[PDB]
Amino acid sequence: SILDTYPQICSPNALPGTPGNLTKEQEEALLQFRSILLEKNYKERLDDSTLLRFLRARKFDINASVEMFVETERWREEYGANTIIEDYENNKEAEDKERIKLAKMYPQYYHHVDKDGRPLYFEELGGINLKKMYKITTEKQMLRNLVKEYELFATYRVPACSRRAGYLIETSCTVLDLKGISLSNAYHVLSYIKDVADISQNYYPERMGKFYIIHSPFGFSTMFKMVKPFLDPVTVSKIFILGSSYKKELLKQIPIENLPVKYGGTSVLHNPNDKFYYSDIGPWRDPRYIGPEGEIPNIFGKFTVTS
Repeated sequence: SILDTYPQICSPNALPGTPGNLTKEQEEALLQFRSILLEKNYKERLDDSTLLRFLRARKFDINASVEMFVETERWREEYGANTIIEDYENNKEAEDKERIKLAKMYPQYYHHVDKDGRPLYFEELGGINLKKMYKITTEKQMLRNLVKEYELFATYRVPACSRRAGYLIETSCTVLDLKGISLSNAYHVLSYIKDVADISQNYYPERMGKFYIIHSPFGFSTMFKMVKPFLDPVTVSKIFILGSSYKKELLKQIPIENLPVKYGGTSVLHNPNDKFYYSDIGPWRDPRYIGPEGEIPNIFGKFTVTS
């Protein structure tokens, strides 16, 4: 299997409960957890990385972890997550056309990695015109896009970044740029944010590495109080709302050469005419780190910037 072509143990200096950094009791819980799922006849996604993510999300309470894993398998099957990349590929032409329309208005792109080797993810909400967005896309479509990325993240980005880091990478480093948004719109999209939180927390536990929110307007703390209610304790702890010193905070976690110039870094596209919202640069593009899983599909079609 592909799991054999990249590190399956995290850095020895990663958080507790991660692959290769278990206590005796955690190691035993894992074996018992996998034993129960095997007995229930599950076959897929029973690797240490996956199972430990569920165990951590439930504090190694085995039965509560089994319930969570069982529900996730059902959901993946009913929602179509198990074939989402395949389905996308079978209709690439059309999906890419739709994707390119929203790219400039709602930038979502990966750009290298943080200091621990985690994929560096950026999203800018400032140029979003809700009226125009509802006219060209739907919330369900965007949720689909989210689920597809979780799958792309696991099959392409993780193996590549892990081979480059020399150890298992299970999470990402996300930067949410809120410069230019209206709190008004923020409140208007609460239900969508709630849907994102539910998919993430229920079916993709422990995928959050670092989550920074920069350029948030005054009074964002108020609106965020509306969001915390449906976020789990661990999720909140991974979210950091930065102030005017955000650049110094980002530079502690991200190599300056990987950080875009406008965020305090020195990273520039090889062609200062390409747009960051059409880019997908990272280890998953380096032939030296791409394995039997093959290279990740190009989300922005012919426009996809791979440098």
